Parts: sequence; C-alpha cells; structure tokens
Amino acid sequence: GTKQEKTALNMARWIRSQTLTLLEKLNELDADEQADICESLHDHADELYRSCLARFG
Amino acid sequence: GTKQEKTALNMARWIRSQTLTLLEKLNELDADEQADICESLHDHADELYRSCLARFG
Repeated sequence: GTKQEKTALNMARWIRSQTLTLLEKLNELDADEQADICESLHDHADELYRSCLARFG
Repeated sequence: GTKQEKTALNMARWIRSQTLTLLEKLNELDADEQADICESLHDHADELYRSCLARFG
C-alpha cells in the first residue's frame, strides 16, 4: 500500500511491541490485575496489527 | 508512588495516546475495518491506563 498506509501499519506494530514492554514492567511491579488487562491489550493490538498487515502489507 | 510505578503509568498513558493517534490516521485513510478495531483498542488502552491510575494514584 501507500506510504501513509505503511506508516499506519508501522505504528500498529510499534504499539503491539510497547504493550509487551509495559506487560514486563507490570510483572516486575507484581501488579497482577493490570498485567492481566495488559496481556489482553497485547492480544487486541495483535488483532489490529494483523488486520492492518493483511490490508496494507 | 515510585519511579517504576510512574514509568508504568506514563507508559500506559503513552499507549492510550498512540492508539488515539493511530485511530485518527486510520480515519484519514478511510480504513474502516481497521479504524473500528483501533477504536476498541483505544478504549481497552484507556481501561488499562485508568486501572493503573486507580491502583497507583
């Protein structure tokens, strides 16, 4: 796809990566409730990233 | 609230902000299906930010 489409796809990938950074940080804090929501948030970011990749890849 | 707590809260805030930015890019692209998943992702990141906020302060 177009450069704008590629920038969007890159941003979806960066967000998916950042959820794992935050997951590890919440694990270090032993913040279990929040780590759980962040695990699901990584799954949701992956859903977006895959949808973007299928369309803009 | 400790440095690590503050790093985690700010990271949750950043992820919420980046998903808002990505949703606007996806809207500019008129990529409907992707914008819809991103809207749901943005709300999920808000939940994480608010969950961190209610726990950590």
